[PDB]
Amino acid sequence: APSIFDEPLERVKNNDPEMTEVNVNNSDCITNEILVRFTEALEFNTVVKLFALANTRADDHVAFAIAIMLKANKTITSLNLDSNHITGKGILAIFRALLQNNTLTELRFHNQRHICGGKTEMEIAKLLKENTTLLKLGYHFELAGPRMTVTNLLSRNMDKQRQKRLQEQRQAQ
Ligand SMILES: [Cl-]
Ligand code: NA
Ligand code: NA
Ligand code: NA
Repeated sequence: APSIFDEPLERVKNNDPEMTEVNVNNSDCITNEILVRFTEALEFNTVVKLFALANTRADDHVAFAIAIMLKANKTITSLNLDSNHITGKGILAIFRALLQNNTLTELRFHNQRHICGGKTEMEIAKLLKENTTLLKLGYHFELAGPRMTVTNLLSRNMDKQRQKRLQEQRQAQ
């Protein structure tokens, strides 16, 4: 029973050099199994820069798969998880994976079905301390402490990566 996602999934699996994004945002036809299949196909894909699956009913199982994938994938720079069913458990799995990923620069997960809660926000801020490459975090923190801490950490990271880009440019100047 071939779905409409067969071709894009197989392009990812083939490392199609023209398949530079996977954007399945708003796909009413997609399933959690297909989302996991895309996620596993991305582990060793070296082309895709964006994985966007906003508003696809993605749940914690999809987020766990994504966390695993982020430990392998060195190519995706932007990940859109907005408007799904992911809980603090899924979000924290991803921030734990970001302890072992230095290439993702944008993560967003606005408007989940349920807020993640203050305890999760605190642990997000703690985990982010250890990652110096995330530059954009699309989430509005309910608690001010995590909110301002994360804002300061993203600024830290932006400053650090600008320093590293100048250094790299100067290196062969
Ligand atoms: Cl975890
Ligand atoms: Na694969
Ligand atoms: Na990685
Ligand atoms: Na200078």
